[PDB]
Amino acid sequence: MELMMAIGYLGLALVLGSLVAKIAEKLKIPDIPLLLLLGLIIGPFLQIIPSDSAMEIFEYAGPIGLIFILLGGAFTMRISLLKRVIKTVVRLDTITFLITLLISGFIFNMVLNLPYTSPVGYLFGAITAATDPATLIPVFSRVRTNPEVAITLEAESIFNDPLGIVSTSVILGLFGLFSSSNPLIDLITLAGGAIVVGLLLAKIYEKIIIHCDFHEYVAPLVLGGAMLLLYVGDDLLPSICGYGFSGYMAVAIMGLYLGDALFRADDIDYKYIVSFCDDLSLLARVFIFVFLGACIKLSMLENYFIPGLLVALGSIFLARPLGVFLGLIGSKHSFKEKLYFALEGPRGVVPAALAVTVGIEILKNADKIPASITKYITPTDIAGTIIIGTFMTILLSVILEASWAGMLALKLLGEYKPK
Amino acid sequence: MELMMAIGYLGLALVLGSLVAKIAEKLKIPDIPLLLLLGLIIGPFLQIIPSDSAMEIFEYAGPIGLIFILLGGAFTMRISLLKRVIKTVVRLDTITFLITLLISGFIFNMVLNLPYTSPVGYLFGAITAATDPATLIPVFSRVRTNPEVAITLEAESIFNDPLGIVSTSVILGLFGLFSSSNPLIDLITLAGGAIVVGLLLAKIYEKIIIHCDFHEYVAPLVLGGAMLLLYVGDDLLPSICGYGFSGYMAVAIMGLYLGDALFRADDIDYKYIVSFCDDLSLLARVFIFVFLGACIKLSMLENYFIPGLLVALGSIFLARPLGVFLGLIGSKHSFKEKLYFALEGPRGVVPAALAVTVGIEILKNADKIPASITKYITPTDIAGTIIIGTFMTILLSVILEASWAGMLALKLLGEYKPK
Repeated sequence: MELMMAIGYLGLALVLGSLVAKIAEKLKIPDIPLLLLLGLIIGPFLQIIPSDSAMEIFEYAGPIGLIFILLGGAFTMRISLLKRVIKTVVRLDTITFLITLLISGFIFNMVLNLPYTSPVGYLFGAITAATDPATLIPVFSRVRTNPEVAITLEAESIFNDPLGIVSTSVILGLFGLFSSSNPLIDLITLAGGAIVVGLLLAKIYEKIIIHCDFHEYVAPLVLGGAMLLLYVGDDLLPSICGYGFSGYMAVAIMGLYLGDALFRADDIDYKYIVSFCDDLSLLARVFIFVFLGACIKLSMLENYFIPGLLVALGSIFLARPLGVFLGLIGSKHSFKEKLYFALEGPRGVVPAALAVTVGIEILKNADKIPASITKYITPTDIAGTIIIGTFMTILLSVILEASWAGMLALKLLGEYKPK
Repeated sequence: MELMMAIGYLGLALVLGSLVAKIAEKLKIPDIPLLLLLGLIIGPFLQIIPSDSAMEIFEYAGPIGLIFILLGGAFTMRISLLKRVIKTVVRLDTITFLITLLISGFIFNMVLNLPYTSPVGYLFGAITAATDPATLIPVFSRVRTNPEVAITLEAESIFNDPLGIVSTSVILGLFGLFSSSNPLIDLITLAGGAIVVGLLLAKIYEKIIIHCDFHEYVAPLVLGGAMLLLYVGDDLLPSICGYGFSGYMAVAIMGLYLGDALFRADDIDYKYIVSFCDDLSLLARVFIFVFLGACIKLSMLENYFIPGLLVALGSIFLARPLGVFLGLIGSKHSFKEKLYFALEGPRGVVPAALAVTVGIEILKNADKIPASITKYITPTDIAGTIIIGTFMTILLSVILEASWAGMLALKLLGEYKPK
């Protein structure tokens, strides 16, 4: 665990990563594939980090990294704003999200030939359903859409954030359950709890900021404040109850409300935040993608390469696209938004940790207690697949979206000519 | 080691600390005493953290924290610039520094009544001699001196940085030695090595930055690059040789050269760096002072309260002031610079870690192997004292300097009337 090694490797990551990111900025190309390639080079190719070690580092670093990008993603944008294309945004985001997860459960189960009740398939499907913004919707969205869509993508992103947790709970229930007591209270408690206290601080922050003085001192407040939300949510309240409120959704809600409350007010106290959050959110994303890669255990992969690839294509081309086409149908229009609903595959911040976290949770405790469910299916490959599918999942979703985003941003000027 | 607790406590530190720092900015008062008071409140008073735990966290966090403030301190200023009052600055900084350490060795030994050859006293004296800038010379120096003195204070700060390490080596030699092989190569190897590679990157950085493109991407480069310097210096090269170059002096030299090389060139690529480094350097200093406090083991303190207090007064009033008065004597002038040489007691970033690091190193390995030197003196109190003396040391040096800095900045306009 030698510290000097940790700061050394972290140093190499910052030095090489900053340079590569800058080259990308002067190259137009989007970060993510370059981040993954770097992850391979310092990963399998040069053998600079193994699986066990990568996962061990990630157990500590990941929550810190995740708090960074969630905070960075929130501040790089706003709210109020969101309420005009919003009917489509909420119906499509919520209803199409649940349907996509359902689609994910079924194909993943069938391709393996494993039983439908079996939970591994439904987990894989659950991972596909989750979106993640923060790595790519905010990074391309620095520059305009300018219509509806940027706000929605943010909303979709965050909207899931209340969804990804719900999906994780569902996956926990059916793949066997550590606790069978609630299939419903946990949904309430996490979302509702995160909403209440998040609004509590956003309101508190709203008043305290407007009355005075920090300005500048507002940054430690949320960064420590967000930190407390995790401690209260996933450690303190489960300890004192088994009753927790999560934390992640709670900080998401706080950022969502607070950004709007700040922006809504106007005045001198807004410029600076966009640049600061963009710079901050960059280091974490570079580090997270590579560290997300290194967290996975070393040797994944040979057996489940083909299925995960096949599962991925179903999510990108069938589940995603059917979702948008069957979730927007009442639109105008068109041929620009419904297609956007399709192609999904942006999330990768949530499900990633959850994929790996579930992987260690079931695989390690397997010998000690694997709820005796889906053992002979056999899971060994469930844990293995999820990670590649998400990898593959990021790469192809990220690569394709990055390649056609400009074409789908301007090329689709809606051809609306009113005179 | 539960992560959620770590990010939770860290979160509380950021939230409360940012607010307190902002209040201070709107209050004029200087951070440091407030940081120490907070450290007490979450320390002994409320029992939020113990010694063992605080030191355990500090072993990991401290090198990360130390890299932050060293980098922040460098960028908040420049170089080239330093070369006009510089004769006084180098003679006073170097020659008065060694003399101060010598003074520290003697009084500390005598007050205990322990033997002069005995190394514990010379360690205590060594700790007094070390200065540390970064926490208070840069923080007050955001606003002008405007003469000579700000540049010197920076130089004194950094100049020691090559000195604090030398002092630590000297302390290691005489308080018993793990290795008796070199009392001279280590001085060369650390300083010389840090100089060479530091200049290597500063030159490399100088060319690569001027030719292109990062701008913004220069921040990861040094932050990872600085990280590698620690790994190469205090882990890799000692492992592959027993031959190390430190790292800290090396990153200090790199920052010193690079800041000047960047500033010397001029052009659009300088604004932004001052604000960025100031903001970055703040979080670390708040966290470092409180975390420096929490690193020390719980129960220090009752036996050696009085001596450390007495040792402190000798350093502040006798060793410091004799040093400046006997180190400047050839000045003009006057009654404004010689007095500044006196009052010392600003350092607290280096000796702190070194104080605690030596404390664990000798106290823990004592039963296993305490080089059998100064055991019956007895050390138990050496380790205990150093920490309080440095605490006391920061508080009184920081409090007094902060109180009279304005008076000594303008009140001493040199009364120079040339016509």
